[PDB]
Order: sequence, then structure tokens, then C-alpha cells
Amino acid sequence: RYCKRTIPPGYKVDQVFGPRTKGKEGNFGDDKMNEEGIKDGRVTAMLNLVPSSHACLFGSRVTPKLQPDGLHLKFEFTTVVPRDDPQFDNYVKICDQCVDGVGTRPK
Amino acid sequence: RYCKRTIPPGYKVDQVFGPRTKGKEGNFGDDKMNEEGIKDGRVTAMLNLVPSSHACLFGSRVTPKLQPDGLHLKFEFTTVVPRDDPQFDNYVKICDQCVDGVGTRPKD
Repeated sequence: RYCKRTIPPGYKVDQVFGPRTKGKEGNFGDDKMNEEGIKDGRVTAMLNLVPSSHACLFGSRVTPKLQPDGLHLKFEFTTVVPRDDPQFDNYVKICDQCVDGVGTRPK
Repeated sequence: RYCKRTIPPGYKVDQVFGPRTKGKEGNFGDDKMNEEGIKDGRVTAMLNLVPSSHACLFGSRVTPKLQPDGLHLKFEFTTVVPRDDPQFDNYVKICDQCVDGVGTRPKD
């Protein structure tokens, strides 16, 4: 299933999960993240904030929508990083760079 | 981290991820799924439709919101099962039972 794909070394993010976008699905990652894929060192940090498979099922708000083409099962999971968490600044900064970041590179 | 918790053998869902709700976070599961946790074979089926950690990051729509308490980072991920997928009927049935299902148990 698409929802089970992972990014091996030497794939760009868009080779696996589609062009980076703004405000839509696929919106996470600036051009440098797209290019480096899993070797971008910001990716490891960000994956710490992504739900495990159990948290994604049981901790999300889940919304099944049936359409003529099939079942669109939406998971909305919200991870909270407290303001005084030792990693708070770094995550906010990576979000600043990467969310809707297509067309930009950091520094 | 709350987002990395897993449900061990012999634990209820609500012990780990809070009470089952309707129309909010934690809305997936009827009373049998809550009680049985991972013993419930429906759970096994449904995990096949949950995104990998890569698919969750790069295939979701991601929305960061800052509040006085910190960063609320929202992942919206939609898995699509074709109507003609041979597992379509089963998944749809589990969703009918478990989404906002708190307060019910399935027929046996």
C-alpha cells in the first residue's frame, strides 16, 4: 500500500511521496529535504514526532469517507511539543523551514 | 513521547491512548476493541491502513500551530482503499463498528 512506503537511501522524497506542495498533502519538506531524503539530518528529528502505528490508529481523530472510488480513511494526529521541551526550538525551526517549504533551501 | 506509545499485551486501549470518544481524537474503537486491545483481530486488520512513519511525514498534510503551551503539530493522512479492493468490505465494516463506536459492541 502507498501508506506503507518508506524512502530508501538515494531516493528523493518526491520519487516516493509526490511533488512537495503547499497547504495540501505532501507539503512537508523544502528543496534540500526533497533532494537528500532520509539523509537530511532534519528528517531523523522530525520522525520522533510522527505517531507510531498504534498512536496513529488510537490517538488520532479518524474520519472514514466513502466515495465512488473507495474508502478515504483520514487520520488526524496531533503531536504536542511543550514550550519548555529541550527540543522545542529545533522542531519549530525545522517546521519553519520545511512546511510548505517547496521552492526554498535553508540556512 | 505520547506519539511513540504502543499497546502492550493485556492492556486496554484507554490505558494508553485515553477513552474512546466521538468526533474527537481517540474516536477509533468500540467497547470490545477498547477492552481487548491488540488481542482484537480487527486491530490487526486496521494497522494495514495506518501510514508508515515516512508516509506519515511526507504523505500527510502537516500543519504546525503554536500556542502558549507549545507546538501542536497536526498530521492529516488519508489512506485510500479502492472499492474493488478485496479487503474493502472488511475495512468498511470495521470502521462502521469502531469509528465513534464507544458504547457499543459488535454482534456475535
